[PDB]
Amino acid sequence: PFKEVSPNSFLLDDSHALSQLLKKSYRWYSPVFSPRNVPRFADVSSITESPETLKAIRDFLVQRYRAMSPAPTHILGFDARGFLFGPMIAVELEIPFVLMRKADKNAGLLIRSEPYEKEYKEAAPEVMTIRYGSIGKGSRVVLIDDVLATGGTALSGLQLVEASDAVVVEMVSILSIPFLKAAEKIHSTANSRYKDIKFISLLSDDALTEENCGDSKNYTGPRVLSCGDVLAEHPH
Amino acid sequence: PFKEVSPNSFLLDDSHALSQLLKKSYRWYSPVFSPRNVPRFADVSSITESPETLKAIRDFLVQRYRAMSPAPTHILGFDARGFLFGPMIAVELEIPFVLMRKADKNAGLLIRSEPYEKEYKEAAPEVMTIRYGSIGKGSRVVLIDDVLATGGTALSGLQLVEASDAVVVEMVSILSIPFLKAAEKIHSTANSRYKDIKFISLLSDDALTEENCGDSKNYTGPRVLSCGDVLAEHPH
Ligand SMILES: Nc1ncnc2[nH]cnc12
Ligand SMILES: Nc1ncnc2[nH]cnc12
Ligand SMILES: [Mg+2]
Ligand SMILES: [Mg+2]
Repeated sequence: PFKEVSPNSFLLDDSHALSQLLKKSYRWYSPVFSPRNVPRFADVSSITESPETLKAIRDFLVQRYRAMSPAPTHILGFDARGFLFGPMIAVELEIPFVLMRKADKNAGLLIRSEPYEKEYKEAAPEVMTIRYGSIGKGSRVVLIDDVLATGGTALSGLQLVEASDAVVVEMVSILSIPFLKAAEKIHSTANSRYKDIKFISLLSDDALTEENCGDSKNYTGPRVLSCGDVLAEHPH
Repeated sequence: PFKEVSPNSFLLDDSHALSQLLKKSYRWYSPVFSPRNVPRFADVSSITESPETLKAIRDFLVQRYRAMSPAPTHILGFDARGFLFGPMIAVELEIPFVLMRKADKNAGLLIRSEPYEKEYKEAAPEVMTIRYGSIGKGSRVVLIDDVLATGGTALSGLQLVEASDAVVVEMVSILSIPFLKAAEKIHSTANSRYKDIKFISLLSDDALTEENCGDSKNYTGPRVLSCGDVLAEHPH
């Protein structure tokens, strides 16, 4: 079951088989071995490449929503890591999977989000969109992405669902980074207007240790190799 | 069943329930209503938002690979639309789902593709990657994306799989644009080196008509609206 770690922010109890499997499967990488400048970049591939882990996530969330009342009407996944988990859940629940993407990636008449201004050195906010009418009045939307870090896109999701005259069921993530206080900030911003938004995570990055480090030890070459270079390494 | 429309390029017979469902569900948009400058941009959302269609695709491809011999060992999906279909198939087949993304989106030691030089006015080629070792020697990889248009990323997929000392089972797409001759070009380029690569599609864009047009008729406003603008349209 989900335990309330802070107001309206829940974490799957670590005794659960899914929590255990995630802790076992996850691999994180330091800057020199990752695409982002964060201490530990939790690779979604370590999850999607693990058949047992992917199935465990699918089974758990599907059961969750089938048991939920009133049931969700839509799953809204974030480009692109949310696309990895949303469709496999939506296909079972037999509900639409909507895509939240930047305007230059989405088709049709779109609705764009209104991110807050950045905070000195703090990365630039992304304007995200959904096609106008993809979610209608009365819709109960489940928001999904792999990692809840700063929560910028999570906020875009909330804005888009509200503007659509719909309600957010909950913001779900495979992994949360509690240190970044995304849930805390979203729950207090603009006079606690999103105080009632529920956040659920399957694993906290605090559960990840050095055993989860995917960095190549004692490696001194480049991070990226060309196919030609790799081809030369074996008889072909 | 799949019919050979040209050498090593197969199209699902249009009598099939899946082909029919795709023709019914698909929605395309003209430039003023899309993010790309192509006559008819086939929106992947028209597929993912259709529960019955998404399930039909999942069921069909899963059955295909379970019946296949030797069976595929990996599913490699293209960022980001391939991420929408790959995981739901891989979870059933209980095999890894690998991600092909640009270097600045992927983690770990990566292998990058070597795209051909562009052709006057013809859009710039994308260097794509996969984590080194995500696919090993002996792996039989199924490549997936939603639309097979120019085939630039398809070629990146082939290069990455070959460099990994693995073999491509087939390049699968929900929709193909035969006019762009991606399969034909890939099958002849570099002295027919990829002649044996199989391409399969579930629907040809030739099946899409004006009835599939998602453009707002007699509309004169902007393509993108802000949440604030949409909020003003209803009581809140
Ligand atoms: N995968 C990830 N791990 C840690 N912080 C992140 N911020 C954004 N993506 C992240
Ligand atoms: N969705 C799409 N439809 C038509 N041509 C495309 N080229 C790239 N994506 C396309
Ligand atoms: Mg995001
Ligand atoms: Mg592509």
